[PDB]
Amino acid sequence: MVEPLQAILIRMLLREIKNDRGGEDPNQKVIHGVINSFVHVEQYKKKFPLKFYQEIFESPFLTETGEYYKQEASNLLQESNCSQY
Repeated sequence: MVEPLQAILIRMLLREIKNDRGGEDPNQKVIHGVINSFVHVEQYKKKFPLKFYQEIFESPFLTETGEYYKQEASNLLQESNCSQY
């Protein structure tokens, strides 16, 4: 259910979080239930219970939030001085 849908779940999870960064408000409860499922799957793993959560979601998330704020950092500097930046 997750691994065959990995290429479509985090493809649009990063879309709705990026939609949240744009200003609009997505469904909070649905989002948090999906993300918490990624760590609750491995609740029986004695070692590395967050390994699935990091490798499937967090690492694509940090990469996505990396090229978004770098896009945002270059967006703010054009029309804002350091006083308001």
